[PDB]
Amino acid sequence: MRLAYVKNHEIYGEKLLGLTLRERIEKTLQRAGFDVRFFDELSLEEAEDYLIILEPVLILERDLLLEGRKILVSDGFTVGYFFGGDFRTVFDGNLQSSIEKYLSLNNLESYEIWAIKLSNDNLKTAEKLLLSSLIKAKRTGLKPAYYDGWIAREINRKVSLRISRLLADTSVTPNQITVFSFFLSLVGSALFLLNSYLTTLLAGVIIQLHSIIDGCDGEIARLKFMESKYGAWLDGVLDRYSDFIIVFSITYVLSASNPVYWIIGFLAAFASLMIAYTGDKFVAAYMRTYSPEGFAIPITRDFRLLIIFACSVVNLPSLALVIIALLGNFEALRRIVALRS
Amino acid sequence: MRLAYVKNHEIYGEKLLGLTLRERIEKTLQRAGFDVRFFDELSLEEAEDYLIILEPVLILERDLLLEGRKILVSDGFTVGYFFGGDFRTVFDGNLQSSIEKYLSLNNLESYEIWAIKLSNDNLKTAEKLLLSSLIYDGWIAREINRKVSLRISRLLADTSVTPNQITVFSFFLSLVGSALFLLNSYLTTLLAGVIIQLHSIIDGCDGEIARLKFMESKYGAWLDGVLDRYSDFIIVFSITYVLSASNPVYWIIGFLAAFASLMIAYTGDKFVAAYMRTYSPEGFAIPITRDFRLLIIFACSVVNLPSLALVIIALLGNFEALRRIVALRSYTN
Ligand SMILES: Nc1ccn([C@@H]2O[C@H](COP(=O)(O)OP(=O)(O)O)[C@@H](O)[C@H]2O)c(=O)n1
Ligand SMILES: Nc1ccn([C@@H]2O[C@H](COP(=O)(O)OP(=O)(O)O)[C@@H](O)[C@H]2O)c(=O)n1
Ligand SMILES: [Ca+2]
Ligand SMILES: [Ca+2]
Ligand SMILES: [Ca+2]
Ligand SMILES: [Ca+2]
Repeated sequence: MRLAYVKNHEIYGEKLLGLTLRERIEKTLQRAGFDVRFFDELSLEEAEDYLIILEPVLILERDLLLEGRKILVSDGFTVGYFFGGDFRTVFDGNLQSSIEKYLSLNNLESYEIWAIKLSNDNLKTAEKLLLSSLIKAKRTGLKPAYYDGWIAREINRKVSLRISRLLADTSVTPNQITVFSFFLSLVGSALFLLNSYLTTLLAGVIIQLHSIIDGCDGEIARLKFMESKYGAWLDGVLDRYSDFIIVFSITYVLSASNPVYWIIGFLAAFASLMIAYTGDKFVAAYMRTYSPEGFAIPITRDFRLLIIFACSVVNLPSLALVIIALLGNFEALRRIVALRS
Repeated sequence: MRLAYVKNHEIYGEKLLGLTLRERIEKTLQRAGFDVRFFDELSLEEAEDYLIILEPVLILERDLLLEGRKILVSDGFTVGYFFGGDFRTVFDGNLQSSIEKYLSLNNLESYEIWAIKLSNDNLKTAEKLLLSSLIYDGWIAREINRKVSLRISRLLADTSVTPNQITVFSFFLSLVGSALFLLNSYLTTLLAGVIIQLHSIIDGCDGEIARLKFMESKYGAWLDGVLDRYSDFIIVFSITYVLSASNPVYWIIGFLAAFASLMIAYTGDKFVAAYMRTYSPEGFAIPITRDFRLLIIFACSVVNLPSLALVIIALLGNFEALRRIVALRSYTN
């Protein structure tokens, strides 16, 4: 057992995006493999190692790892103390005194973690920072199946986080958002079938809306510690259905004009699925996140749906199929070659 | 460090399916996290734990785990001894005496492992058992296809052929089958179906040879799956393209059949990605895994109805995908 001692503060009682700051630090530390102990005066229990947090803080880091005794720091400011089990041999019943003693007996290195020390004034700042930590990127500490693409990170996340902020105060669950996001893709697909510029235009808009909202399910999940294995599975599986159904609807309509589009449609659908499959198969076989180091063709899902959007507003959904089919299939082949090395 | 002491025997020099029995026991124990030491007379080195194998044996178990002192047994027969580090406090330079001493000081529980004690006559028996140990397979794969592939892998074992080469070669066969479909004649459709089934069988050999010769790799596992997605797509696309000339409606059935094939694979691999365990339904599941899909294509092709295969794959495949979505709601998260 590992113990995390967190000094009580009146500000921990304030709610930030659905959860009190008290449960947030509690769950983050629990995730990190610590049994949590809130205290006013500290009585020491036996454990392998000790984490001590004296000042009120919001931890933003997601995959916190503490190996070896060190001082945890946020931008030069001490966030907490991580001592070894031998701290028991120094503790004298006074926390202030004991920390001074233990620190003098050692030379602890500083260790940077993403966190914000909390004040009565900077809670608006903490909200924005907490939201920004919800994105699938390396800076946050998350270890997903894949990281957000450029379109996702700089465009879609900007909108979805604003939506998730409003959803945080509700009882809406990630799975519900996932299903709703999937349903939106069907609305977009149905609009394509009506075969008119207006409905084609509306479809593209809704497909992009779907692309954005499909980020909210993951955001709320990470934001409220409601992540789940099934949720992760469902989120992905339905995205394959969406990609397939969207391309089918566009292909079916275009086939009325020229049957050749069946082939381009077939190739576009396959590409979309294989970009997903190559990445998820990598995770399955390597048991680590898929992430290209250098050159990669920007044809990840965030790009594919933006392309469908952009092409749809100019009434050329066929061009999106061509682009996805070409860029997508070459990217799939590229991954095969790149992984050989 | 954990040390595995294996007493030398003349039989370890014999070759079984491409590798000497000496190399096989060495590699198997290394996989299990042991440093191996072959010996005539035993001199003891310091280590966390000790594994002692006195009689010549071929280990068939794949995921051997040794936690806590035990005697390793195969059908009542002692295969080896697994002693704690405290064996150092008893060893007196004589192996027989030291083992006798340590065994009398303890009360070792027995622990069953899959293995066969080796002799000069039962090597044919060891070959069959080793081959059988190479095979989440569907019923068709396990009871039909494996029967043929193991016989092929047996011949491949004596060669320098790698798993990746078999995977790519298998992928090539699927293209030949697809090309034959495009020629639009019963004969070529019949030949196509046969090659698709041959492809299905040989697609088991890459995994067999990999496990048989300890040549498993992450990229190999990745490639094995990815190219099978390519094969499934190209086969269905090829059948659909020809059939579309008669009735364009088959484009829709083809799209649904291709999608189904890909999603049966994706749902399974995505499960592994999210749950980090093998996908395996406890009870009922619609038999439309790859071994079934390709047999259906084969069976329908010999009677010149490849269109029926698309319908069947499209129907059973999509319902199975949907079934998995609903079934997984149960015990997960
Ligand atoms: N219903 C859901 C949806 C996502 N998640 C989690 O969030 C991750 C996906 O985040 P995301 O939705 O922002 O990713 P994208 O689909 O936008 O690319 C999944 O892998 C899950 O870990 C969940 O737990 N339950
Ligand atoms: N070129 C290859 C092919 C398979 N393998 C391994 O063998 C497994 C596949 O076994 P298999 O080919 O007998 O059965 P299938 O999964 O292909 O139906 C892969 O998951 C790999 O662990 C490999 O390492 N390299
Ligand atoms: Ca999502
Ligand atoms: Ca989704
Ligand atoms: Ca294979
Ligand atoms: Ca394969």
